[PDB]
Amino acid sequence: ETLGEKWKARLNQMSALEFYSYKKSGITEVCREEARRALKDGVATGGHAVSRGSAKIRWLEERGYLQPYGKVVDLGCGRGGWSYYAATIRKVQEVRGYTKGGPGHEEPMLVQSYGWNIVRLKSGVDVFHMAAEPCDTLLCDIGESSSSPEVEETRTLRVLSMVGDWLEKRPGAFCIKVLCPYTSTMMETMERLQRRHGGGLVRVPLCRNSTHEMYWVSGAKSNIIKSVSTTSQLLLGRMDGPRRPVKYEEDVNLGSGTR
Ligand SMILES: Nc1ncnc2c1ncn2[C@@H]1O[C@H](CSCC[C@H](N)C(=O)O)[C@@H](O)[C@H]1O
Ligand SMILES: [Mg+2]
Repeated sequence: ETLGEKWKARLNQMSALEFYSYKKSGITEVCREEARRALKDGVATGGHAVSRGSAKIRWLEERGYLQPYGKVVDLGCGRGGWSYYAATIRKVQEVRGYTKGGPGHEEPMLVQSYGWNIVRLKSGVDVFHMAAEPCDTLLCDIGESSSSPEVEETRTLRVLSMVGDWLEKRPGAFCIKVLCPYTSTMMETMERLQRRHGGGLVRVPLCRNSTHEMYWVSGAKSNIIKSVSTTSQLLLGRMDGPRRPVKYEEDVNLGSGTR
């Protein structure tokens, strides 16, 4: 039994009050109250991010874990937070977004932050059925939390199998969400993937404590077992400590205008 699997077992045993207290304890979060009201009014020129994903992907890029450029493919774009942030980067030529958009899923949102005119967001697209294309930056944020590790592991592996066909085209940069990296099989799978495509797993502090999600980014180089184990220790430690306040930060503002 791994530490992450122990974390998942402990998480499922929490009561509602225990879980919600632990979910945001000590995590970093961007303030989106201003963004929510502006978006609901239909404001598209205020620079607001359509979701908290823009801050997530910026945290990785600002620290040099990937440098988006060329043609960017955003698989599972949802509202489009990754695509809108990717559209503001120097060497990005265009951003192609795809998302399933089902009953519980998200539909693309149309805003006019900087570089909006080089973005195409398409809804109703299941990426498991579309053919892999060559690209320069491969983005994927797919994987849905579940109570059982078996479902999370299965969902993660299906994503990685689909992503492997895109990575065979060898994009220069990638950022792939790994919902469940904490099983021995998943650690083994990532090791083979890292040997073949490089990169490494990174834990973003904006992530909630209720998910073990890590991001496979081309710029990272750390060991996979150490990366997952260190993250599992952090999540386990926050369980047995008193509730720590949320570290709030200003949300990302992406400006306005065409490129
Ligand atoms: N098979 C699939 N094909 C395409 N999109 C999928 C998918 N399974 C899940 N998704 C979508 O992937 C999205 C992951 S949420 C990520 C949102 C985005 N990173 C942002 O910054 O806003 C969800 O909205 C979900 O609808
Ligand atoms: Mg979750």
